[PDB]
Amino acid sequence: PYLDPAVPVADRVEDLLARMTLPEKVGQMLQLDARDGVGPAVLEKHAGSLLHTSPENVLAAHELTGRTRLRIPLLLAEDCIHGHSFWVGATIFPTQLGMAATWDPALVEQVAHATAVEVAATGVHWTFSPVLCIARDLRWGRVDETFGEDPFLIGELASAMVRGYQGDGLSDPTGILATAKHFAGYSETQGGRDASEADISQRKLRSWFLPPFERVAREGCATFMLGYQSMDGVPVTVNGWLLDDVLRGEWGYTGTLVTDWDNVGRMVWEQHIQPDYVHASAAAVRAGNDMVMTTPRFFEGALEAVDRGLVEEAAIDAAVRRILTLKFRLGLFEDPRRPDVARQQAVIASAEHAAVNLEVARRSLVLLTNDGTLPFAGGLDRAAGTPDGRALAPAGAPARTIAVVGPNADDDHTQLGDWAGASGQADWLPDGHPREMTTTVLDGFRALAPEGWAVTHARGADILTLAPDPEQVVVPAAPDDALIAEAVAAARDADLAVAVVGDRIELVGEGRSTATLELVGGQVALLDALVATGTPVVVVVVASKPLVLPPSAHAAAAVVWAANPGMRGGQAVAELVLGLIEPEGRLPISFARHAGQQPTYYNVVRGQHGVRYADLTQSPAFAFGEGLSYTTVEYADLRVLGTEHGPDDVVRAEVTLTNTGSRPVRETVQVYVSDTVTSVTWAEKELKAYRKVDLAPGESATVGLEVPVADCTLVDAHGRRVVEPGEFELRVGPSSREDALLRASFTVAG
Amino acid sequence: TLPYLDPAVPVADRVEDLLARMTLPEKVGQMLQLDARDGVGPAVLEKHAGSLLHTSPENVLAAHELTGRTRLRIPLLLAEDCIHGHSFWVGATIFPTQLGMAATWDPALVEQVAHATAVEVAATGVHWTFSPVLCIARDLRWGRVDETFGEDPFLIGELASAMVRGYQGDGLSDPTGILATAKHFAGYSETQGGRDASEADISQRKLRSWFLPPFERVAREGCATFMLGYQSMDGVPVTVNGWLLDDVLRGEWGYTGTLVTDWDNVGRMVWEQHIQPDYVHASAAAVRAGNDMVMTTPRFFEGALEAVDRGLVEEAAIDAAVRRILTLKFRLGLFEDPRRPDVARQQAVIASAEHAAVNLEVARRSLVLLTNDGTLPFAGGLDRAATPDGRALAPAGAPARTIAVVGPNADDDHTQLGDWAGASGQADWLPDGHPREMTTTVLDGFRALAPEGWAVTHARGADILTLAPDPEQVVVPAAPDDALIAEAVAAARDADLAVAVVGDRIELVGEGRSTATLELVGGQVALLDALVATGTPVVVVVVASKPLVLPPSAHAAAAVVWAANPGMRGGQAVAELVLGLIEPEGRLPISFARHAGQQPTYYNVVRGQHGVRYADLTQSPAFAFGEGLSYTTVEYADLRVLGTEHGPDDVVRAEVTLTNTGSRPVRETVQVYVSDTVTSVTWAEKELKAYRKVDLAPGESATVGLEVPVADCTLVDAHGRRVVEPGEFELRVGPSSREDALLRASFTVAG
Ligand SMILES: [Ca+2]
Ligand SMILES: [Ca+2]
Repeated sequence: PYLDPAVPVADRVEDLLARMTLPEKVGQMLQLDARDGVGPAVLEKHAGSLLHTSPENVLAAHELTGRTRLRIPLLLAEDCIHGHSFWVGATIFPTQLGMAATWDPALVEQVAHATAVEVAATGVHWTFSPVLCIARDLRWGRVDETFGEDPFLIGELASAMVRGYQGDGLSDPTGILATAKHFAGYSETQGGRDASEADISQRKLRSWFLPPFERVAREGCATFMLGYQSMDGVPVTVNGWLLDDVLRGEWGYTGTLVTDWDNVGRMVWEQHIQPDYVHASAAAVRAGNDMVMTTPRFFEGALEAVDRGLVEEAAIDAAVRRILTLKFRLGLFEDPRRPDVARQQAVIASAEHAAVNLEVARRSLVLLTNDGTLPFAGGLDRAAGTPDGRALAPAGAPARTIAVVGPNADDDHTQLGDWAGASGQADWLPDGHPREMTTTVLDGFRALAPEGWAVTHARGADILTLAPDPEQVVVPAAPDDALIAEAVAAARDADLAVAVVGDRIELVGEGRSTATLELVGGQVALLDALVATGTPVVVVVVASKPLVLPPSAHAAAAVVWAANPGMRGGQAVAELVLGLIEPEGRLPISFARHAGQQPTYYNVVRGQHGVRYADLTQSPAFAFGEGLSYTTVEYADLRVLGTEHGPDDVVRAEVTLTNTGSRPVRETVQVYVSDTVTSVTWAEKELKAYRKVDLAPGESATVGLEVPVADCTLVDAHGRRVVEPGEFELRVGPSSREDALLRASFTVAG
Repeated sequence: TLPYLDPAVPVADRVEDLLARMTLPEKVGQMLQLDARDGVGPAVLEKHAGSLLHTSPENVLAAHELTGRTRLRIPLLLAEDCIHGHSFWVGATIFPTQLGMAATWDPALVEQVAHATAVEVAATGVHWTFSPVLCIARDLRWGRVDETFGEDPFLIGELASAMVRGYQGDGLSDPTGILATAKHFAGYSETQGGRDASEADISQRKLRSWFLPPFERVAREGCATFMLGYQSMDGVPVTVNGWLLDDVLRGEWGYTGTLVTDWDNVGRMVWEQHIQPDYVHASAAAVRAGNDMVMTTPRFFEGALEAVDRGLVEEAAIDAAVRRILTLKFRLGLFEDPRRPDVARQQAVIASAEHAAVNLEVARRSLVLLTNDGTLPFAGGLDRAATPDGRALAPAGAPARTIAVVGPNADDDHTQLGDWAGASGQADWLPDGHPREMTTTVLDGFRALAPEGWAVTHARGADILTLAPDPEQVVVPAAPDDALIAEAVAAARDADLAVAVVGDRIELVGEGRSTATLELVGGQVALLDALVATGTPVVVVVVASKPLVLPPSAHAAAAVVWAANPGMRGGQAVAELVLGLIEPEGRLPISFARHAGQQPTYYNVVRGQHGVRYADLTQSPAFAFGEGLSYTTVEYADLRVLGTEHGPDDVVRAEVTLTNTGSRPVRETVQVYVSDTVTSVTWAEKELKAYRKVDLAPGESATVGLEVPVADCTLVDAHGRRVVEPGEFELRVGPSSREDALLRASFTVAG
């Protein structure tokens, strides 16, 4: 009756519990690295799930499920972080950080739905995405995986990811399981280091880290993944307050828990908080973990531990019931969702996914400075009716030369970013994705420049080499005079130098936090040399995360932030520089002037004696929310409609935008709420709403804005999130800069 | 009886007799500590103040007269910031900052410093110093790092405990003993961004783990008073943190001294932080949390009176605060002798020769030699005529040498004394600071000690900064100055040695003056680059409030000396060290970062990290806690634990053997670290628990006993209990906290 598709879900559970040995129950809780060997994992360890399953291993795995005793269908899971990361011909979208600059949840939902379509066609049921970590220390190596530094915007974009992945539910053939990842606090640890200690109190976690996670818990995220880090001395894997009080108790979450990579084992060898594997296993079960990821010795460990009474098997059964409940709900015992090669050739890298990718890439680029040089030569047009052709030479500019230079100008691996292609986590595509699927900046300019223009190229700098540890280690490359001289010569015979700079994979991700936030290698010397030629320089930053830029970049003619823009990124950069699209992106994260300047996120807590460091301003180099267009927009008449509010009312306001320049714009209006006096220290302001507004040149619009009063909360001492009565200020404008915000007062009372 | 005037009556009975005679306004008055500069008349009579600070000699003698016209004639506590010497008394002995004295690793010497300070302080009629600081330097960006004893909780406790003992003398009743204060309780030093009084993201377990230990120690050893800092912590102003100010300080520790706020803490809660709607509510909240004395919030008077009247606080809680304040005045014997100033006493003890000699010794033992390619001791070492104190003799083979003494801190009087001294700015009455002739700068030291046939030249080679009005007071870093650099270069090119004295200055230091980059500001890096390139050996002497990132030219210079604001005698000590008239003894009490983004760089990091370096930078500090060279080599060997099984009440005993394999005498600082191999909660990978100084003549070997009480091998568990957990430990012993310099031996504890 456990194969009986009419017997309801709950009965086939203790039925299949009754036919499971104990080694197979402990197995059902496992998720093993298939890159080792699907044979041992499905057979000798009776695994309930596999990850990192190469295309040859996936078909193999279904085949071993047939030779087994009860043939329980596996959950096949993969990191599909921004596209189907490790599938040779898949659409690789911008990173999560790049996507956040669109401020566009509807588009991000499209990205997630396009990714799931491609993932399910390869037989994977479950992605470890989205990432809800909040980017509060820029030294952290995994900032590229976040949606930036704001909890409201993170929850907006992560909610859109979860919707797009999971589709119409557990029966949808192109729906997959999403994962709310790194619950919680993993992004802000000592020194910006990877999985160092998170000095994070319960109130601080509640204040800045949990809101996005609570949002997607209640919207139905199928699974949650536990972070690596220890918080207040306790690894999250055994943190009962977070897993029991908060996640199960307060929020009533009913989805499945998975640990991160060998969380259980690291309690022994890396945090040194468990003496041995038998007790790590026991503690993990006690804490309420459902799925245990790549701690293979949890098999023997969880078995020896039930065998000596440390954990009673009535708990090993607590997890296996919630896991198998998920498997029955998906239909996996009657349709295990095998890879479909005909479906793969129809949908993977289809034209409709490349068009989603192109749109996200174009909207994600942020123009940060512009002295008038852009749009180049005044802006180009394509031939009328040809939305895909070369630009035509513009009136008054028949022959221009564009020199495209810098280490990232023609580097498609860096442009795709971490968790994609050859980034390192998968060993079955060490060439990466096919080069012809990625348009680099150099490619974009060669494809789009008019027939009569020239595009030249010069590497101008190297970033790094690798060396053995002067007790594997990054060695920054020297400035190289001949390499710089060749780029300076190209710039001097050019009308425009496009310098593409940033980081690359050895300076990014797990175990690869950075201290300086600076450009490594010869890049600074190259920027200095280019700018000193007097040819106008556009700096294009292709990088995982905000970097301290040298003074030569602030003296450059324009600066564009591209944040790992995916496969179509280089086309988007050229279209922006040439005026073939209007800039739309807005920063989801702030830029420090120096690593010692941190914290530089916009919602810092009221406090301080002083306003500046004695050697340095506290103003960020670029603030959350900014980004130019190719026009001007004036914000005029901010007024609240009705200034009194009760606790479950809505704050309604109006503001008036006028496009006072010559080009259309899609403007991103940002609504911040400031709680003027608080009974506990709080953020000076917090983002609560935003609106995109389309304006033709000369057009005015009066825009309605609203914020629920129930979102104007703070977290009191004791951890209750409450609306506290009194005065508030509504602040509305084109970024988080105080000198760019209009302000209107309002009141909450009882 | 009249009982409170009867010295044969027990103190607690006198306190109750006086308390019962006081009106409510007099009780509230007694909790006021007011700035004497705002008018002594209304403070003492109209408001019945218990305490005054910043009291001029005229105001001291006027305050005693006004006390004589009050009903109860309750003597005043006169308090002052006496931070490293009698900071704001024109001719007083100014010692190194706490950061400087911490490099001595010498509690007995630090006790002498505090006792000599208290002698000078008590002669001016002051009863009470807001010192020592027990803040722990966990973020190098913080502007007040110079006020701390460095980054280690054990050594902070050692040196703070020594300062309390020295200050408070042989019992309150000793005429040269003053009240000590345990300063900035607690967590004030680790705030967001290293900024001053920003938010402290410090949970209860974190406070108990790294911040409370020195305070608990000095509480149980009888520190007279505790003082709050400024920051809010996990949302709550510390001024209203009942958990800390009551449950911990009274409940868990049994402390009976007086808790005073920091400057206008109660007021700030209204007009600055807007955490309290008015002064009646701020007053009530401060009292309910456990504060006994309110510093410079004069509206606390009406506020507290109104809060009692309206039922916001009980009179009984006012009573409890007044009982602790009166207990201190009775224990000082102020009701029988109010300790008036004595000018004959001042003239005999302030800046005496004994006090100058304590100063010289602490200056000498505090200098830290960080690098030395063998250029030092210069010309192989000098001797004084066979007149210890006096000019040096030219050594054999070096009849004529020129030392070029360069750099902006080479003759800067005020920068050498550091913050909280002289004209540092907290006293608007020392505008010129302390008399120039009382400080030997580095330039002075070399002019006074160089042999007759040698020459000392001088060239300021760089400036650090100018000031400018803010866009609307703002530091503008000075440009490298080509002609100024060239004058120093020309002095070094016609010298045998360049001594480049660099670091920071007061506008880059202290309250409201955190730094982000930790680098040398101004033309200093350009000066060092040009000096090293001349080929003349360069000694870099860092006179600075706190560890700074040094340029690569410093790491290529012949030698680096860390001096940390070394006080009035510092220049003499620096000249003596370079010339070999003393042996280097100082050891770092704090770690130096290579970059601000490298932090944390303190030695006791909580283990847990995936990885061991940043992708662009090693996590190895530039200079580690406990390092420092001498002029000889010392070899460590055969660390052995004498019995490895221990119970909860045992002592871990060990031996280690040291050999002075060099040719010069050395006083070596052996450090003992304890690592708890498996913990129930993540913990520091090692912690300092003991040290020992060992004198070794050249060629001498010594086998040295070592011990750590088992009861000191604690962690703070989940639940916040500080406990010894049973299991395995490792003892690590060596000349610094660098792992590659530590012998290790295992031992175990059974519970
Ligand atoms: Ca409010
Ligand atoms: Ca242990």
